[PDB]
Amino acid sequence: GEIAQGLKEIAKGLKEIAYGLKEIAQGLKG
Amino acid sequence: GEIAQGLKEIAKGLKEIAYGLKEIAQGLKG
Amino acid sequence: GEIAQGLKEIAKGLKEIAYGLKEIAQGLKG
Amino acid sequence: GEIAQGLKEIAKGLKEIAYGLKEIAQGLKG
Amino acid sequence: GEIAQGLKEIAKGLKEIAYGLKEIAQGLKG
Amino acid sequence: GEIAQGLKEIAKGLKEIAYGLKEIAQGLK
Repeated sequence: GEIAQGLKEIAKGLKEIAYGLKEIAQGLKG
Repeated sequence: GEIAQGLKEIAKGLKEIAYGLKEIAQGLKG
Repeated sequence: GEIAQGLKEIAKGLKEIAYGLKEIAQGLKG
Repeated sequence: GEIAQGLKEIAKGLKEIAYGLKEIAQGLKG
Repeated sequence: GEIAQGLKEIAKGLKEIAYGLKEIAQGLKG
Repeated sequence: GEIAQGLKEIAKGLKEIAYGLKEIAQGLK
């Protein structure tokens, strides 16, 4: 139920964090 | 329920973090 | 519940991290 | 309990990331 | 549980990222 | 389950990022 939904939203947030960190690493290369 | 609510609040915090990381990447590229 | 309270405390800390990341982004833009 | 512990460790990692980004931004302005 | 294990693996990865960012900061300052 | 699998895949991606950041750091120093 909403526990599984809460964990799926956490996973989505972590995926978006990962993608921001990728963008940061790209920016630091040039 | 309050476990689900706490998990969704964490997810909200993670998504806010992802927004800040993306903005940092934007700032590195510009 | 103590677990729900702990999860809300985590969420509070994450939101504080988010604000600091937005500060870093603002400083990179000027 | 184990899920909350994982989330607290994630929050610690994100706090460390934010510190490293602030130090990077200072170094890029220097 | 495997969800807690995945969250702890993400925390380890985030801490590794934090160390690389700090090394980048140190390299810009030195 | 699918949540655990997705989290493990995120963790794999974070290791890739860490190793890009290592390359950057060593290129400065």
